[PDB]
Order: sequence, then C-alpha cells, then structure tokens
Amino acid sequence: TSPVIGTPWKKLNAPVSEEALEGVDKYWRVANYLSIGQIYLRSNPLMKEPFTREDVKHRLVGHWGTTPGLNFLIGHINRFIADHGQNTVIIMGPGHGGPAGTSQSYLDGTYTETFPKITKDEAGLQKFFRQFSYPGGIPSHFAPETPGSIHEGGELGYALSHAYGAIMDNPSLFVPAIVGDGEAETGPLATGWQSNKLVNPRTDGIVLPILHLNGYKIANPTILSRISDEELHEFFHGMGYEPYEFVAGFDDEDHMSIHRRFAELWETIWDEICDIKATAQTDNVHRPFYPMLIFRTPKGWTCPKYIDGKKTEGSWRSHQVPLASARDTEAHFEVLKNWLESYKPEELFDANGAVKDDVLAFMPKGELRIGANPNANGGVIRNDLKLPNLEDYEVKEVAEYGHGWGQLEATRTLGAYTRDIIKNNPRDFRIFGPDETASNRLQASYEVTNKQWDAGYISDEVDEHMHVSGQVVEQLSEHQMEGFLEAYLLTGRHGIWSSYESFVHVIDSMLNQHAKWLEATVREIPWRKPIASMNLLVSSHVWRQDHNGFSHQDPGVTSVLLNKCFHNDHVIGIYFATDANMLLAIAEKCYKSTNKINAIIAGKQPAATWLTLDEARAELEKGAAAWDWASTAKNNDEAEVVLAAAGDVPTQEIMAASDKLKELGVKFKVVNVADLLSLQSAKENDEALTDEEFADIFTADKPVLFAYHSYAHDVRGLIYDRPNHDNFNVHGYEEEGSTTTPYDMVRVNRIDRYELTAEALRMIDADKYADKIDELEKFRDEAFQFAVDNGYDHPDYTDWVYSGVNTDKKG
Amino acid sequence: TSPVIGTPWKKLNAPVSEEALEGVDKYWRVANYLSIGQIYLRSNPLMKEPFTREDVKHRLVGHWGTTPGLNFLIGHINRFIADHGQNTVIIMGPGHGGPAGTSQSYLDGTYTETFPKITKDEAGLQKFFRQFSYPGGIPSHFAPETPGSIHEGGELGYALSHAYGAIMDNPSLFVPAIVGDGEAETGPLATGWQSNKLVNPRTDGIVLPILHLNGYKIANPTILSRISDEELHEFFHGMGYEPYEFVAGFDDEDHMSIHRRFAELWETIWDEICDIKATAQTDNVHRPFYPMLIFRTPKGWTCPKYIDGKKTEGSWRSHQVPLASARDTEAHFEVLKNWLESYKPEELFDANGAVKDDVLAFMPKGELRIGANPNANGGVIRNDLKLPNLEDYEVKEVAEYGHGWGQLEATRTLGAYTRDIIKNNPRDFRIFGPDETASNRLQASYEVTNKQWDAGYISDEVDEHMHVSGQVVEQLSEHQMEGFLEAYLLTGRHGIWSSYESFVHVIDSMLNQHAKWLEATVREIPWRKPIASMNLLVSSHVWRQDHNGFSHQDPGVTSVLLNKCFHNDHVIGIYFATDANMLLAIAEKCYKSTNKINAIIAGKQPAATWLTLDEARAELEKGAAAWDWASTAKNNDEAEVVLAAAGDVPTQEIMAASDKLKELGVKFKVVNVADLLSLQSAKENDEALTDEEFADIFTADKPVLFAYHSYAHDVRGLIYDRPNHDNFNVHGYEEEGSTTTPYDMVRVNRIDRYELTAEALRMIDADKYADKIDELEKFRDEAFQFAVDNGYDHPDYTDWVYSGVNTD
Ligand SMILES: Cc1ncc(C[n+]2csc(CCOP(=O)(O)OP(=O)(O)O)c2C)c(N)n1
Ligand SMILES: Cc1ncc(C[n+]2csc(CCOP(=O)(O)OP(=O)(O)O)c2C)c(N)n1
Ligand SMILES: [Ca+2]
Ligand SMILES: [Ca+2]
Repeated sequence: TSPVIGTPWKKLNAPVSEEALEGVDKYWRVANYLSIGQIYLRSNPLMKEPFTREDVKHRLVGHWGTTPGLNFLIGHINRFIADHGQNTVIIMGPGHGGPAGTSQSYLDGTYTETFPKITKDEAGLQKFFRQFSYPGGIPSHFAPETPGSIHEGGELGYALSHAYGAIMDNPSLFVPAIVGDGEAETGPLATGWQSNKLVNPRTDGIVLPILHLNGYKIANPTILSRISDEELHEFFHGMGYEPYEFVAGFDDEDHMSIHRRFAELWETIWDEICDIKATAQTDNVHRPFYPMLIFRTPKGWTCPKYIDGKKTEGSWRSHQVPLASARDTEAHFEVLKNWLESYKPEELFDANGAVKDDVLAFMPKGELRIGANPNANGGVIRNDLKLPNLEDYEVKEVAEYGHGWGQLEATRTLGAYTRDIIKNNPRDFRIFGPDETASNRLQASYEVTNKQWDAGYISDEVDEHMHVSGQVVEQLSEHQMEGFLEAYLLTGRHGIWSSYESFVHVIDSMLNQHAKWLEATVREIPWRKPIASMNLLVSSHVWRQDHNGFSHQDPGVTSVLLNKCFHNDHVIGIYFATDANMLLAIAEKCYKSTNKINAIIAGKQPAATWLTLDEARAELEKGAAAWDWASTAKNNDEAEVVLAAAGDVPTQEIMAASDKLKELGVKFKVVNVADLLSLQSAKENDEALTDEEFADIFTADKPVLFAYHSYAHDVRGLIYDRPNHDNFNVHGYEEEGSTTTPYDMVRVNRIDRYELTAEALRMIDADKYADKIDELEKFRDEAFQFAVDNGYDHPDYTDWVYSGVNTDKKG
Repeated sequence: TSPVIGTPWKKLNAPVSEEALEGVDKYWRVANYLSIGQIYLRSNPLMKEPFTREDVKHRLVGHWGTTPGLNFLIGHINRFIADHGQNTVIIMGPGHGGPAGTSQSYLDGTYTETFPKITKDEAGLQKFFRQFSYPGGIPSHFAPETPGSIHEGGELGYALSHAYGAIMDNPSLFVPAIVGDGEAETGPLATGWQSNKLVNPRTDGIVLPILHLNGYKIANPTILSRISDEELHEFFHGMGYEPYEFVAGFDDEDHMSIHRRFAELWETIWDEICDIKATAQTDNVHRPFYPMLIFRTPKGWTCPKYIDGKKTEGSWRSHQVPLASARDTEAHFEVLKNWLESYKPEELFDANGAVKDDVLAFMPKGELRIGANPNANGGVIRNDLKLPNLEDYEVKEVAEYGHGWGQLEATRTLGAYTRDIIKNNPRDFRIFGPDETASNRLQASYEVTNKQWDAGYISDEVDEHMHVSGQVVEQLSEHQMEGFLEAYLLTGRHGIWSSYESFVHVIDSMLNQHAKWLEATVREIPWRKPIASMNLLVSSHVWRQDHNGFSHQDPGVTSVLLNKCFHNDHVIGIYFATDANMLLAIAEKCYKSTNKINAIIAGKQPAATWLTLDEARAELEKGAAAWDWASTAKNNDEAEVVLAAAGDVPTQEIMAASDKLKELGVKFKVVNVADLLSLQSAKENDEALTDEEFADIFTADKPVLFAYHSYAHDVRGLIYDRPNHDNFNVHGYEEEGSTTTPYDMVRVNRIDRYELTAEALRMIDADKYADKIDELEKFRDEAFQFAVDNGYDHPDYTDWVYSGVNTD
C-alpha cells in the first residue's frame, strides 16, 4: 500500500515568513537562470570574461515560454512542502518545460545524488547547461531520466488522468497538477476535469488542478484565455471545482508583492483543502467543491518584452526561444547577456559556482523533496501481490471429460482469480473499465468491492455495486481508464483494465507513450525501480462482434504493439488466451511481471477448453507447443500438413478442421501459439523460440496452415527469417463481416473450419482431393443460406464437439 | 460550394397546430413499433392471428434503451422541418440507436426509394423487421447503408466534431447534434463543446447540441445526470451555450401534454437561433451564446416499467433489450405482445399494412426530408476543384543544376499550391491543424485567407492572420481536426489537415472508423456518391524529431493504415514525398481522388530535390521507379546490390551511400518508392506492380538494401510472396533516438549513409571489403563523438551534396 509521508493536511496557522518569500524570489531567479542556461550555453555557465558567442550552443533546442511560469509555481510549492511537511508529487502537463524540472532537481540535491558527475560548482553547472537536449546528454522534456517525474508531458492530454490515478488509495498524497491552456483544448484533458466525481476525499488523496493560463499555445491564443472570465469561472464551478484566479506580470508590480499575494492565496486554497480532508474523516458521502487555480501570467514572463520590434513577453513568440539566435549577430548576443544579467546571478552563486545557502534555506529536505519522494519512483514502494493458488481456479472438467470440453466464458475465470487478488491485496489492486467491466465478464470483483462513485445516488433498484469507495472505477473514456491505471502503477500499485478490442485503438498513442517511458527506463535508468505491468484484457474480439457489426471489428492493437518489440527491452507481451486455463497461465505471468504492457486477447463468448492448467503453463513458457493428443502424425516426417492457431476462435475453427481431416485419414500436426512474440526473429528477440525449436514445432519443409486472430501481415512480417517461412499459409481478419452469425464472421474472412479443411487439402494435393474440396465449398454457401433462412447457424457448426471428448459420460 | 435549400432561419409567428402535434405522437408510436419490430420479429409484423413465439427472432440483436428518446426527438424535428422549410441534417451520437434511423427513412419514403424490395405493405414490413442485424440484412447502427446518416456513432465521441464540420461554409444548414450522456464522458466529446468559438454565425450554419440525458450508459449512471442541475447549467453556460432543459416521462403526464411542452420549448429555442442568424447579417464579430437542449427522459421510455421484478424503464437494464428472450417462455412472449399492443398498431396501419396517411401528413417532402437532403449524401453536392497548373510550383532548379540540388523545405511547396487552391475554390476547401499549420510550413495560406477565430481579440501585436471568418481552423486537438474535416468531406467539400507524425496516433481509431465507412460504401452502397478524400499531411517526422525527443518519434501510422488494404477497396493511400516535386505529384493525385484516406509523409526539414515534376509524376503512376541517372549498373544482370528507399531521409542516406559505393566502383541499381501499396502482393492488390514489374525493378536474384521510413515489419509483411523477397535487407525506425542531431537519429537506427554502405559491402562480400566495412564502422563512432564535442554534426555528413549536382 502507499506509505504515509510527513504530516499531511496541516494548516500553517501563521502568515508565510518574509524570509521564506525572499527564498522563493531567489529560487525563481536562479531557476530561470539555469533554464536559459540549459537552452543557450555550451560553456561558461557564470559568464566570466571573456563571455562570447562561442559560449552559446550552435542549435537552440528547448522551450522558454512555459518555463518561467513553471519555475514560479515550483518555487512556491517547494516553500509550501517545507513549511507544512506535505507529501507532494507534481504533474507538469507542459512537459516541454523540462528545464524547470531539471532545475528543481539540481536545486533540491537529487540531481547530484543521482548523477554524481553533475556537481554543485562551476564545472558541474557547465556540464549541466551543456547536456540539456544535447547529443549524449538528456531530453528536452520532463523525461523519466529526471528525478521527480512520473509524467513527461510530451504528448499532451494526460495531465489530469495521471494526477487523479496517483492519489487513488493514496490519502496522504497531494498533487498540484499543472495543465497547459493549450493542453486544455485536447479531448483527454477536457474529460479528465470530471475525475473529481470518481475519487473520495477520505480513501483517496487530493489533486489541485492549476491552469497555466499564459494566453497562448505554439502559434495561437488559447480558447480558455480569450473567453470572458465569468464563462471561465462558471465552466470550472460546473465541473465541481471552486475556482481561484491569480493574475500577475501584466504591469509593474514588484516581484516581492507578487510573491506575497501568491503565498497568501495558496495558503487560503490549502486551508480549504485541509477543511475538506478534516470533514472527510466524519462525512465522505457528500462531494465537496475542490479548489482549482487559474494562474494567469504572460507567456515567457521576464524575457525581453520586445525583440527586433516583435512582442515576445505575453506572446506565442516566446514559446520555443524568444531570441532565435545569440550567435548570428552581436546585438542578439547583447540581448541574451542582458537577459541572463537581469536575474542578478552575482547574488545567487558563490565563487565556486555553487548556489548560495540563503537561496535554498527554505527548500524541503529528505524524502519530502520533489526529486526524492518515493511516489515519483513507485518501484521503491511496490511489493509483489499475494496471489491465490492458480490451481484453485483451473477448469478441471478437461482432465476428466477430455480436451475440447464445455461451453465456458473464459474471462469469468480471470474474473474469479482477480476477485481473490483484490481480497488478499486491498488498497494495492484496481480494475478500470470504460462501462464494460460486466460486459467483459469481470463482475465477480463486485463480490468483495464496489464501483467507486462520488456523484449522486437515487435508488437501490439501479445503484447496484457502487460505493463512494471501491477498487473498480468506470467512466466511458478509454483515455481516463488507461490514464488512471498508468499513474496507479507509477506510484507503486497494481491492476488491470478491459476494453472491447476495436476501441483499444482509442488509446493507441497512450500505449505508445507508456511503452517509450518503459523502453528508456529499462535501457538507461537503473535508479528507477521496476513498476507493475499495465495489464489490458482485450475481449469482445472481432470474431464475436457479429452482434454490433463492422464498426467493432478491428483486432489490430496487435500490429501497434509489435512496433515496440525491439532491442530486447521486453516491455511488450502479446498473449492469446486459447481457453480459460491458458488465461490463468497468462494472468499469473502478467500479475508477477514488471516493466511491461501485457495485452491479453481473450474471448468472453462460450468456448471449448483445450488445455489443462499444467499443459497451458508448459505451452506458455515456450510460447507455442505442438498438441501430440490432437496430431495424427507421430513425428514431423509423417505429417502432410501442420495446422497452427493463435486465438480462441482460430483454435476452435482449426480443431474442427482437424476432425474433418482425421475422418479423411490425413496425417496432420496441431500447433497452438499463446505468445505472439515467441515467433519473432531469434536474431531480434533472445526470448523467442530458436530456429532449432521453430523448425521442430512447425517442421522445416511441410506446408503450414496458420489461422491467426488478427491481420496476417502481423505473422508474415514476424517470421520473415524463420525456417519454412515460405510454406506458411496465414489466414486472419481481412476487413469483412457485418451484423451476422458467428459462422458468417469466420466464413467471410476465409477462416471457417470448412475453408481451413479445404485449404489443407489444396496444400497437400488439389487434384487428389478436388472432389472433397468442392463438397466443402458448396457446404459453406449452404451453411450461410441456412443462417439467412433460419436466423442461427447450421447444426454441423453449432452442435460440433471435438472427437476427443468422452460425451458417452453424461457430464 | 454548399447549396441553399428551403427557407432558412424562419420563425413560425404562430403556435404549433394541435394537428401537427397529433401527427408527432403517431410518428413516435409507429416509429417505436417499427423499432421493437426490427429487434424482436422474423415474421408477422402486424401480429395477425396466429401470433406465436415462432414469429420472434432466435437471437435478439439491437438496442432499445436510447431508441424511444431518439424516435421522440426525430418526430419533433420532422414536424419542425416541414413547418419551417429548414435545411436539416441530424447527428445521431448514440449510433447503437440504428432502429430510429431505419424507421425514420421507412416513414419518410427514402427507404423504399433506395431499397425497392422494401415495400410500404405487410410483405415489405416483414422484410424490414427481419433484415435488421440479421445475416444477409442491414447493420445494428446508423450505418452508411441508411439514408440520412453521415455519422454511424459506432465508436462514440465524434458527434460534436462532425456536427460543427458539417455547418462550416454551410450558412443555410441546421444540425441538431444528439449527444449520448455516456458519450459526453469520452474525451473527444468533452472538447467538441468548445467548437462554438471556431464558427461564425454569418458564414457558417448552426449546431443545436442535444444532450440525451437518459441517466445511464450500459451498466452505470452517467456523471452528467447525477451532478446538481445548477452545476450542469453553469457547465454549459461557461462553454458559451444558453442551456434549456426539458424533463418528461418520470410521472403520469399524458403524451399530448409532453408534445405541447416540447414543441413550445423547441420553437422558443428556434426563435433565439433565428435572432442569432438575423443579428449575424449586421454584427458577426460578437460571439452569441448558442442554445443547447438538455433532454432528460427515462432510458427505454415506454418499455414495461418492471420485468421479472427488475426496474427496466429508467434503468441501464433497458440498454440492449429490456426483455432478454421472447421465446424462452409464454410469460415473456406475453410481455412482448402487451408491449407492442401498448402502441395501438391498429390505428397506425391500414389492411395492406401501409402506414396511414394521417400518421405522415405532418412530414417534410422532397429534399427537406432527413433521408434525401443532399448534405447527408454529400457526393451529389461535390464538384471537382479548380486546380492551378502543377507546373507553376515545380522546383525547376533540379532541371538546371541537377538531381540533389538545394536545401528546400518541401512542405512550403504544398503550402503555395494549397494557398492557390483556396484562392480559386473559395468556401470549398479548408486547412485544419492542431496548432501546427505554421510549424508544418503551410502558412502561405495566410496570403489569401485567415485562421477562423470567434473568441476574444486583444492586440495586433499578437492576433496575426485571424478573422471571425476564414478557411484555416486550429485547436490543439487531433480529434477536433480529424472530426471537422471528415464532416466537411461528407457534406461535399474538400480539404487537408497536417499533424506531427507521432501524434497522428491520437486519432488512429478515427481513421479506422472513416476507413470502414468508405470500405462499406465502395463495396455495397452505389447510391452514396463518392466524397472528396481525407488528405492528411504527416510531417515533422521521426528522423527530424531530434529537437523534441523520443516522445515525438513514432511513424507507425503506416502499420495502422496497412490494416485497411483488402478486397481491392482502394480506400487508403500511403505516399512518401521523396522531395517537393514528388509532393506536388502526390498532392494533385490526392486532390483529384475520392473515397480515400491519403497519408502523405513529407519532411519540412531542409532537404535535396531529386526528381523533376515529370519524373515524379511518372514514378508515382507505377508507385516505384529505377533511377537510371543514379544507377552504375546499366542492367540487372550487371548489378551487384540494389539500393531502395521510401522517404525523404532514407532517400538522402541511400543516395549518399550510392556516392560512397561509386568511389569503390560497385555496380548498383537505385530504386525510389513513393507509393507503399505498389509493393503489396499482386494477388491481393490489382493496382500493385505485377511480379513482372517487381522483378524488373528490384531484380529476380540480387541483394536488395531497402531503407524504409517507418518500421521494417511494414515492408517485410507486404512482400511475403514477391520474387526475390528473401534477399530484402530492410532497415527502418527501431525505437532508438533521443534529443540529439540529425546524424545521430539515423546512426542509432542503423540507416545512416555509412552503415548503409557497410551493409551493401557486407551483402556483396564481407571478406573482400572487410577492411572498408571496418573503416565505415569507426567513422560512425568518430562522427557521433564529433557531435558530442562540437554540438553540431561532422561536415562529411553536414556538407555532402550528390556528385550529380554542379556545385561550381
Ligand atoms: C497531442 C499533442 N498534439 C500536439 C503537440 C505539439 N505541441 C507541443 S507544445 C504545444 C502547445 C501547448 O501549449 P500549452 O498547452 O499552452 O503550453 P505552454 O504555452 O505552457 O507551453 C503543441 C501543440 C503535442 N505535444 N501533443
Ligand atoms: C469509444 C467507445 N467506447 C465504448 C463503447 C461501448 N459502448 C457502446 S454504447 C455505450 C454506452 C453509451 O451510453 P450513452 O452514450 O449514454 O447512450 P444511450 O444511453 O443513449 O444508449 C458504450 C460504453 C463504444 N461504443 N465506443
Ligand atoms: Ca499555454
Ligand atoms: Ca445514456
């Protein structure tokens, strides 16, 4: 569970000291200096004679405009953390203000502690200016390479979903979530405001949304800055916030006056948050209006007002760099020099080039520092789940009635297993669902917890399995469910979410961003300890969206995940739940795993169980296994065709083909693939089957009929250097189907049992088998026509049970 | 340009007639009956004795919950259309409400006109009930197979972005956009509300957002129905709307009282909209507060209140079917029977089983009808653009100074072309961008038009190229820009939008849904005329996101688009602008095309021009071409290695390697690829190169070093059955990068000129050249180290120019 840190939710009951405000002004000035320094200077960090164009970097890379805003807020939060003892994690929505985040870590000690080459002196300061956005150095964004970051803010939108995910089951945590006014125009951000009706002020922590209303994005004004202030206040009140507005920097107000006004406001907001936390110990069933801050300041605040006659402070022109070159001319250099000097850095550094003690007297210390809080390195907090014994959930009927038994919905097994995981691991595991948890059959969870809901209740006849506190959360937003969970994993907890397969694509770019976070982490951030895996149950899949139709038929998250399977990072897993027992096998593996995105493709429709838990655990360890109990060939040399499947529905259609081939006395091998990446090039992936193991399973020379769950392109591109790759006949989804019958969905994509039988005969001998093939094709047309006439499927398709099932026995 | 249809923005100046309201109530009842009928009945549409469980469908497919509220709004909108002559297109957010849409088109005559087997009698009604969500039949959603749909609503969120796109440069058009209250929880919808400060009430039409506040989604309440009414109204007011709220169905109020309250409310809202349209002819610089309607009715309205002792009307339980089976028992069939009879069909149908004249007297007529308005079949409005002469934008310098000239930003060329397409086609063409138009270099457009901004103006020192009216729109939302444009295309207009390549993935799922829309259309909807193409400029790409870092480095939109390339549909284009000329070649083709998504991948970084417009146009027609002027081999037998590239940067590094292999006198073919899909199996894609043409270009039997823009898996999967496929050595992006130098970006992905030369040498003979291979590998490290020391790239990299150029 989340640890309690410091003294949470304490009022100051005293005004902020003048001496501490002086510290903030100094932090502000030095953080600006270090920010400009990282963008502009390759050398000579303290500007000692001779200070020249040779000291400036050749290409300017990085973003000023947001940075002085961020540096002002982070200074005042640091003051706040130290005076109060508050467990604080920030979310920098504008992750392109990465200089503010590196500056914070350098000034709080965590940078030097983590990178000992980057010392607190002139030499270290020069290394630090240089390395920013620089070949062999560090990113331009608040990247995972930065102490205090759980949010890079490269792809904008996820500021508020991440903030709200971080505070769940984290009642000591406070998250000032800084949101760009451009980022507020994105869809994911717009709906993230609404998260305040899915958290509880007693069992969850608190988010203080801060709107960085600097008036501009790259090249345009922001919508929220150019509407009336009355509209802006109403909008935030209507979304269940008590909005406060701070305006500064548009006039001649002295910097100390601004600091006084801001600390006074901030303490007022904090007093209101402390009243909320205090009330919540008594009454947590009444949703309060959570404070939020509208921070209205000119973009690029404290850069030159005009440069070469164009307004730069309080404009979009300050967004990247207000001054496009300091090398090209002397007058441009003159502006950089005067700009850096306006911060009077002779008052901020000692003669060693260390920051003076009175610039940092006010800073927090130890684990309260933004860079050091374990919430921002959640791996240090994370423990292994207490897993119940997998064998308790095994479908046993396979062991006694035979392979292919039953009409079970596989996901109900993951449902029961996950339920007991929540019971044994309370406050450490969450399920998220875009109004689909029960549709994907995971509602066994409601037996030990509730959907968490902090909007209105009206009636026991409709408000079932909801409570103001609980470990299932639903909102109809794939962005919120991915967001919440990601932050939940990043602050050191566990969980899963499910989605209908086609709508996973809604959050393809979040999967990309979270993969990239994990890629950089496992490659070059050994101090960032492993977090729990992002477990995604991909259900209600293409082959059984016959009832919703073509809009819902897109299994291609598989193709998108394959684009993050490089470098032996091993941050992606892609599993095909053959049946409920293989679903358990995959669930154990993913629930124990760390630093991954696990995509678990599994059907909720009634389907046969093929494997015992033992056979499934064994098949999963290698990724593909031959099925000697289903093969009629005794070894590879006797086999005329290999039948291979990846996916519950292709396994079903391949095993019903197998039975038709057995009755014609064909000699076939049956292969099953649970782990897509097992087939990847052994040159590319050191966990894949070797060519030796590949050749043995799939044979070196015999024709392979491969029925794949998703698009053939996936498998064909994976196996390009494998033995016998030219003999793979891959069937998959081909952008066909409609509102139709289960048989029609497989038929129209040329993966039904009859076409697979036909295909197997074609591959052995078209001439020898020409007759049976024609019979098989006419039956396909006949089976379709049966559906059109009757409105359900042919009994050959419906009433089929694998020959291996002892159906004599009344079970 | 959009047509003016009917008599727009007309007040009634009279109460709604008692007789129209009675028509409306009959529309609601029959429409509900047709709706339940489609979900539950295989036969006996009018329940003529004997009426048994043999008449009910075995598998119930479809959604009742939303459907009665939809049938109510559309009855009332039908009344309003006829009484006012208002050009009206509806957006059914809750697309799962398919039955309200099919019912609409049956009742207005467009269904029987489009589908003549579906007659206005017992026999047709039997076909109409059965075919719904039935094998052989029609979809469960407001699909493109339905007259009146420009919006399926299968994937929720896109209701307001499509609504607002439809009304742009469409001043006579009115779009009531029906938004689910579940759908309002999605991100794309949340931001769509704000579209009201990007439209002008004089040059654009009007959207009336309608929140279907029915209190529930599948298995949960909705946030927006369980917050205070005060918070709900502040929320809409703060997004610049005048919220109006209608509550009905929670008590015993009689249907006719409900209809009267509703029409009166609807006309009061209509008057306010007409005042806004009249004001806008004099003052169109002050943004009005646009009405919206909060519609609060019980989910499943008019279904049985309780079923098996569980609450069904005003519950999530009504979402799909309130009554799970009608065949399992007689008690369940009895419930179905009683429910159908509650509507009193005996009053609605004559003995032929045609709908009675006095049910449809109130309905609009001709092109004012929801199913026949040409805005909902925009291909009939669509005209070919007046394109300017491509030759006028040619980079002519290639012809004078040679292949490899200059350091031009290619996208500036597409920017000039597009500017003049706007000048020649005013009100027919729009650019959208997510705060990136200028960054992607399309700002030549500002020479003839402005960014359209209907929020506040403060100062000429910051408000450059903005006007309350204009053909460029920007909001920082990929969903909005994709949304606006889709609707703009579907109502018969043209355009383009640009994104940074990594952030195209934000809208992967929208390209999926549009692709599927087009896929359904070219296959089986010949009455839906072709629309203009969704043209997406994919720029600021992976190889030159070295100033922003790993977050901006994902070119895998290519992999996603390849998943919509089957059945010879030809609804996807994937193109790589080799240079500005090849970009013009691709733009012309894309701007003349219909029924496509076109992904145009082009660099905005300074880069060489390789091709004349003529060689560009000839290369593009085939999709790939040998570059004989760059090859040293003069036929394929004489060739030792083939150098292939797709992408401005791969092309650059392959042409630099070619110059390095020329110095060693290797005999190599150079191939450029501009159209990814030309490589697709000839058995799969009938527009692709033949095996003949493929083996001629790439050779039958020699080693091919292919440098690819995106992920090598793309190509490896495309060419599985091409001859000589096993000799393809494919390098592409490999999830390596950082914020670094151009050289470092290609180096760390093994696509830099030096590695590509080495790899060519390895593939001809690793021993012969081992010395020269090894030297190349050390220069890679030397070149990296240079950049670390100096902070800019080694001049062998920086300063190179193709031997083919005159540098004197
Ligand atoms: C989803 C997405 N689209 C586009 C971009 C490109 N981009 C980066 S910064 C930016 C403007 C953001 O402005 P704002 O949120 O106002 O931040 P600030 O002004 O504080 O820099 C844009 C469009 C992005 N990072 N993410
Ligand atoms: C993006 C997306 N996520 C999830 C779904 C699954 N889904 C289908 S309809 C629906 C509920 C929508 O409820 P609402 O919008 O309130 O419609 P209504 O109550 O009018 O039926 C859900 C979750 C979807 N279609 N699209
Ligand atoms: Ca901003
Ligand atoms: Ca609803």
